[PDB]
Amino acid sequence: MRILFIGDVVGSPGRDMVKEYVPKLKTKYKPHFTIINGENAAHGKGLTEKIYHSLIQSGADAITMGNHTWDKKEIFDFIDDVPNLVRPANFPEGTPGKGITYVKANGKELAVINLQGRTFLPPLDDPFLKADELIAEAAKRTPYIFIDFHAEATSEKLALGWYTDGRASAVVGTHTHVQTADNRILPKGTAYITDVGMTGPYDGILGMDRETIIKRFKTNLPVRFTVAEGKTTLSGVVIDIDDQTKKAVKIERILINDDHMFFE
Amino acid sequence: MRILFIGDVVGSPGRDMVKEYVPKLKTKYKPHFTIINGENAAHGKGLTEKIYHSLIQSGADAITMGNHTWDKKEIFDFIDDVPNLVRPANFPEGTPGKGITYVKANGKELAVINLQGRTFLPPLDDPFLKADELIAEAAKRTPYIFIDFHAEATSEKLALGWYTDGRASAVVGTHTHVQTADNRILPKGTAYITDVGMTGPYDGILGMDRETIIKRFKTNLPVRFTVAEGKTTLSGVVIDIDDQTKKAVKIERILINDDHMFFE
Amino acid sequence: MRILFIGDVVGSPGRDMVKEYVPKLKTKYKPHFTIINGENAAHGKGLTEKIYHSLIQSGADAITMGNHTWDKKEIFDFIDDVPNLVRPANFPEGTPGKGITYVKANGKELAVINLQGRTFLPPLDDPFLKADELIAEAAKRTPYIFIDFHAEATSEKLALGWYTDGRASAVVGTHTHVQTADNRILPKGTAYITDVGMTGPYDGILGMDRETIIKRFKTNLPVRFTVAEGKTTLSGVVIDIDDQTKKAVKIERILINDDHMFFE
Amino acid sequence: MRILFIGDVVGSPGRDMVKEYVPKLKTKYKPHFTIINGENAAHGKGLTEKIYHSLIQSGADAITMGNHTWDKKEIFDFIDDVPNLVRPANFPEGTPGKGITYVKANGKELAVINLQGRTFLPPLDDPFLKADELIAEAAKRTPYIFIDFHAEATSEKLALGWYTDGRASAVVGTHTHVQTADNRILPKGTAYITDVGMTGPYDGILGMDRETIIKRFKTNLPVRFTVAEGKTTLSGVVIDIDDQTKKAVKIERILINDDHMFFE
Ligand SMILES: [Fe+2]
Ligand SMILES: [Fe+2]
Ligand SMILES: [Fe+2]
Ligand SMILES: [Fe+2]
Ligand SMILES: [Fe+2]
Ligand SMILES: [Fe+2]
Ligand SMILES: [Fe+2]
Ligand SMILES: [Fe+2]
Repeated sequence: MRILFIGDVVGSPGRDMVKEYVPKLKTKYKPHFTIINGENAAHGKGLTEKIYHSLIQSGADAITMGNHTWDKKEIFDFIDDVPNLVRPANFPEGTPGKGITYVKANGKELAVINLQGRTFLPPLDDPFLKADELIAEAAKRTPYIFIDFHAEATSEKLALGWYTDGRASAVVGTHTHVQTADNRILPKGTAYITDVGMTGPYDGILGMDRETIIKRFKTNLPVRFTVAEGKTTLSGVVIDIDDQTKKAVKIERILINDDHMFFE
Repeated sequence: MRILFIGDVVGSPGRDMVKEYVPKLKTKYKPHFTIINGENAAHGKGLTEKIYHSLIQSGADAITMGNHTWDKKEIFDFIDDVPNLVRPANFPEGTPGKGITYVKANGKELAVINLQGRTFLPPLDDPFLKADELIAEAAKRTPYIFIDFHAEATSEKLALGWYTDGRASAVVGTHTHVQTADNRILPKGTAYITDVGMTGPYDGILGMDRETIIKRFKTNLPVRFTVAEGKTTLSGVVIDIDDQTKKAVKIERILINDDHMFFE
Repeated sequence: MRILFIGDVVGSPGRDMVKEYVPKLKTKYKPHFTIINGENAAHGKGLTEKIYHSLIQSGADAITMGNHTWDKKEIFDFIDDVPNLVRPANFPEGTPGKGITYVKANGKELAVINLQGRTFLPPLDDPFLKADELIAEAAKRTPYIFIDFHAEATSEKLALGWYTDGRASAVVGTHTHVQTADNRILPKGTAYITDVGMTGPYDGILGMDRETIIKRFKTNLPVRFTVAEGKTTLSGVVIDIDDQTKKAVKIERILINDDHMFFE
Repeated sequence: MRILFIGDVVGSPGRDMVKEYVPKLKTKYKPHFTIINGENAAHGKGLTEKIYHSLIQSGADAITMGNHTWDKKEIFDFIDDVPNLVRPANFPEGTPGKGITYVKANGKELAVINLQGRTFLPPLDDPFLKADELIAEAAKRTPYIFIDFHAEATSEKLALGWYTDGRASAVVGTHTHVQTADNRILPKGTAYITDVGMTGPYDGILGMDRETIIKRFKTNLPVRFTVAEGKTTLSGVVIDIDDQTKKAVKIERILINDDHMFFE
């Protein structure tokens, strides 16, 4: 089973990048499952109904989210009405939407779990205990189990990866908008990467207009929230899971930008 | 000129990794300057006099530091006796030691500057204005200017890189202990990477014993400070600067571990 | 019934203050229950078995704790074996000790609950849901329910007080080591104060040596952990609950120091 | 010399309390100087020109601010144009407005300084060194020196009070919206209180609608920014400085609400 995962989509530039390159990536890699983190898709934060459908149309089988899930209130109008949208599972009981979805595509089934870290972030429920709960639930239905862990601290991300080794098929990090080079398969067969990175402006600061972000750092004064425009980048991973052993056997990084040309 | 930079050395396993591989890297790449971040070298945090000299002996020309600079109070006894130890320049005026040093090779001086980020970290002086001050001062003396920015937030690291583009020759990030894949040359010629990564245990959590760190996440109870033992890793970069144009022309990542074997 | 509560006891000076004044307060006010927060009692952090017994001897019927509960490791060997010691209830399931205790004394019964806030503190379990859970447990047995909420943020403390109004008999804040002047009875009858304050050195910074604390603020460098010498202070509240209506009818602040002499 | 200081004015209910009670307070105490913190005055955050004038109209001689100074953008067009308005002095050089002002009354001049803490807040310039700089400036012009320190952490507030003892005439804290009971004259003659409290709704959470704040704590979801309806409160202090010794000799707390009726 092959999974293609695309990191945090940031605003229209990210959406444009998805529209162009996900179909090409799908042609190139022929993944059984395609997952996209859309937490910044609506002008940099949150999601609209139109955007959810356009991301699906671009080739996503499921969409994962993060700390900005709720930033556009319109999400409350459609979240329980669409089939393949996941938000962090460790938001308190009673939160709208779901933290796990079972993606049925190309004759297979992948459990897709979204979790959010707590270091440097709001005090949600414990994602470690939540991971245990959802992994055991998922395992009753499918041995293919994928986690998008949206977190800030490298320590917390690596801890979750090691903690779930051999129990989740793959654990990929998102949130920091910078792809890491530590993609590897852990000793018990779980594919792991600390952060997949972002899809959106390449020459902003994490997708945001450079001048505003630098001004905030230098002045401590508030600035307008402004998404960058210009060159674009896409960040993703392709993960292969052995259908017999259920272990991950490969995790390859994808980067497409002026410094990493796309081939084929 | 060519610069070899080695990421956060963690404890004795990190020191062992440096002792073996830094000489081999110098043979392979023949850098004019070698810089090592030693902030975790003394059993996970801080530095001793013997360890400083041992790192120099392994091939370092200068040692940069970070938030753990002062964790072993012995440092106050030797900081005035060692010649090329740099700590974050933005600690308050009156802090022992220095934030910039100059090393010379093949007729050219390299200014080596250490700065520390403030997001998710203590409120030091502003590293942006400090960078301006030190860049201006160094530029009176040499156009070759290297910054090791020890910081947590990707936003802050990228902001500094872009902010100093064309003024610093290279800006590399440290602190998170995970190497990033975003090594690039910015438009005005500054080499940049968000985090070089760490040198030390490969199968801990950021160098720390896995069990202890996972227990702390799950229990919220204190745990003993325990550096991991086992497989090791080294993370670094090799940066080339064109000495005619003063622009960086290449930044290559170095990873040495069981997933990235070293070849002479 | 009447409750006497004494705020965070800090080190030996705090213990000395308790030894001298708690017996005098008990004579003056004749409380049915006396509760003391002991979280800093052992040289500024944690609790030893010897000090637990000493606080009981001085007149405490129950001892509540806080973020420093685990700092003196001997607590792991007595916390499960002594009566009426509680730690914050919202540490994860499996944590040693109890977060609720039932005190029978001077003829009546009181449920004493300890909780810890999460703003500016570690990500424990949600204290709001935990408060619901423990109030419902206590309300199977007794209508008299007291909460010591150990928290940093005024917003979080007030929120819990208002949230539990009419359900808890009294909710008092601890942790910031400064008594607040906002003692009041909330509309549904719950006695409330944002912070009771501390018991210990009066001329330190929250109990700590002034020069060490000031140095840390000015230099960002490490300093010795040192409990302050000199004048001492005690902070507390006395709360009256109507035995028929269950409403609190008075909450009076106690301050004993050079600026607030004690009158027998 | 007598100073009347009014704590954070929150929204229209805060403005209503000021309009009614500041004149009554000025009649009762006959202060030479009246200072109001207006940082939340414009619908809960920031300050408009109209409100600036209305606070002066109500009896203020000088207005101090805090972390919300910049929230109503019109402030950028009047801050440099009106008298006796100050913002935290430790915003970086080049920030609009000023951090110190001199108010004249009778034959006396009062230096009014505003500073902002950094613990749990943005990384501004160090307020300790900034205090040193401004006190030294002020002392050449007048021995009457007042500091409004807008900060979250009790340790930081107390540290500044003690640090400046005998150099500032008075140091009062703001920002946490809860009045503290620790008003005192420090050993070298500086009047001190950790937090003066707020002026605005009494039955909100720090002035905000209770149900919205409780919801945010329980759900971790966004809530609308809503100033609370209902009964109101005013918080202040009255400080006396001996005109011969220049020591503070008294600091009295003011509370006006249903639990503290106003006389005269
Ligand atoms: Fe994102
Ligand atoms: Fe995010
Ligand atoms: Fe490090
Ligand atoms: Fe570090
Ligand atoms: Fe305490
Ligand atoms: Fe505490
Ligand atoms: Fe305020
Ligand atoms: Fe404030």
